Amino acid sequence: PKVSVIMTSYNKSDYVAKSISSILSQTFSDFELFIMDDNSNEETLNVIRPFLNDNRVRFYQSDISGVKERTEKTRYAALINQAIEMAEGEYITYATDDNIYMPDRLLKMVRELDTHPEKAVIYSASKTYHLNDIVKETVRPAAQVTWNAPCAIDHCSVMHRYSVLEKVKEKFGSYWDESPAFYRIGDARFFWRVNHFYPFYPLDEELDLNYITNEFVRNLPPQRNCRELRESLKKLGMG
Ligand SMILES: Cc1cn([C@H]2C[C@H](O)[C@@H](COP(=O)(O)OP(=O)(O)O)O2)c(=O)[nH]c1=O
Ligand SMILES: [Mg+2]
Ligand SMILES: [Mg+2]
Repeated sequence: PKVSVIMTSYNKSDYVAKSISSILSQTFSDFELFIMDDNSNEETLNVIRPFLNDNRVRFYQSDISGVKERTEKTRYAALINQAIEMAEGEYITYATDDNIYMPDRLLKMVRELDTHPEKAVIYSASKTYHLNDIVKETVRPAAQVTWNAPCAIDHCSVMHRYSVLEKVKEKFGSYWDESPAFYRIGDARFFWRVNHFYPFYPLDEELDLNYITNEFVRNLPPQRNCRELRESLKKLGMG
């Protein structure tokens, strides 16, 4: 397939079907969908079950269990890295179990990369709907080419060439960073690595949406943050 879509899943039984269905109904159909479930509860697994009948879906479930294992690494990064190693697509893209793809997301993003060989990473605008019906509507625009993506661009808003992964792994030893010090902002850290080599090209359309209204947290290491990443890129001076 042209595109590999990598989705991570963990215990969002009330949202995951909408997410998966939004991917499977894309107008561009030439993709494989990795559903990397991190050993979710019964309810979640049962909502995911019927989707496994679509031949484009590649389902993998970890054996992760307990607070030690859940905090040993940034789980979704470990899962993404695993998917990346099995991927066949020329273009890579990400999804989560509570994010919805708009129907023409893949078509448009594929077309942008097919049409501009000079662009290696692209990003779209993203929208969030607040519920309480709708009360608030937020949009994260994509108006400029950026060498400083961390914390300005989300997980589910990007698509890139497989070749980018090559570069990143050559310099850093892995694709995404599994260190649990980057648990809250794993996508930002991956973007930080990419931004050592590639800028992010905008596609000014809203192509993904989010709907919104402890022993785990207490067992992570101290969490590094955005400023730290952004400041480090600002240095460097790639743009
Ligand atoms: C906590 C956890 C999350 N995940 C996945 C679920 C999500 O797809 C992804 C991001 O988690 P999520 O909790 O949705 O992050 P955010 O706070 O930004 O909404 O990580 C795992 O795969 N394993 C885990 O142990
Ligand atoms: Mg979320
Ligand atoms: Mg986030």
